Amino acid sequence: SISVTAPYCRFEKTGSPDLEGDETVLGLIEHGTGHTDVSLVDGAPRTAVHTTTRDDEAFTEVWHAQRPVESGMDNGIAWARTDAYLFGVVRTGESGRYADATAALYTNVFQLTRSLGYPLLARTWNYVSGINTTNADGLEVYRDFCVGRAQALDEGGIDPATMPAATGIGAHGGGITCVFLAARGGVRINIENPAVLTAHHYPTTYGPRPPVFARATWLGPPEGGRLFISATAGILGHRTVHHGDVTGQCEVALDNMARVIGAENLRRHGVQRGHVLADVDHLKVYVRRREDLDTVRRVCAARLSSTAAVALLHTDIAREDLLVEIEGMVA
Ligand SMILES: O=C(O)CCc1cccc(C(=O)O)c1
Repeated sequence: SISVTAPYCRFEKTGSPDLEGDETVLGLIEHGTGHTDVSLVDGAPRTAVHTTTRDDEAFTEVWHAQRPVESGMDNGIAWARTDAYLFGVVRTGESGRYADATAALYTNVFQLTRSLGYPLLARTWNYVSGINTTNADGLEVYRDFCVGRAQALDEGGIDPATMPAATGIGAHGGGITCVFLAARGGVRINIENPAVLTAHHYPTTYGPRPPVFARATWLGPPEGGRLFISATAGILGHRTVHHGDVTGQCEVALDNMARVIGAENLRRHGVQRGHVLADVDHLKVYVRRREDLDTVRRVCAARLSSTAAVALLHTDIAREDLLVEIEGMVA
């Protein structure tokens, strides 16, 4: 009856003119060599995150759905909504300590989704400055971030199984930035990977509080819906594999992505049609070492579609021994 479009992505050149005047823009994330505050630009939430080290790798990640009906800012979160979907962005400053601030940020996200009427989270991203550095309290920043996220779920009475696809990736400055998509209602199916341990079941080696996220999320009606794939690493079970071997890690990351979106895994989660890697688009490929970026580019180019939008970003991964990760979606 009512015309509805589920969220989708475009990659654009930062600083390039809006040639087409596309009313469907929800919000914008500028990947590059610095950061900014979060604000609304003509109704569209925007911020810049410091996710690479060369300006010639900068680009804008633009989320779309249909003409937004309302935008605002609450508790540091800039948001835009259509009647069916919500996009938000929020950040907390560079600091010696992050758990308490992260718990507050996620509390504010959960509260906004409840208050506005978009309770089904569909996708989250966390751009974590100094993700492998040690904080002022002597704890790795990623672990400090995980404590805060986990605390917010308890503060909100949130079932960890409801957390959707995610990314937890480094930045080179700018504290912690969280981006999210949420839905008014409808279909939101969180998907696991049969050879990868569920994140919030990770053993305490990775603690003191485990990560929490799904390996992919299906959002929306069977026709028109989207498959959002988490940032995906070279892990089997919970374990990092191919230590020191970025090619092997990249191959396993791509294998994990293919497994998550494959026909039989999707069927087992109630999703009716399967996919292959050539179907994935709007991929971001995070690479720890500058000297590995071309190596990784070539591995990916041998498996991804030649028409897929692919952006490589030079930045750290949630574990020091992870060298590469890939996220993307099927529209
Ligand atoms: O555990 C992993 O599989 C690799 C790291 C990873 C991937 C996706 C999301 C996160 C997060 O903490 O939000 C972390």
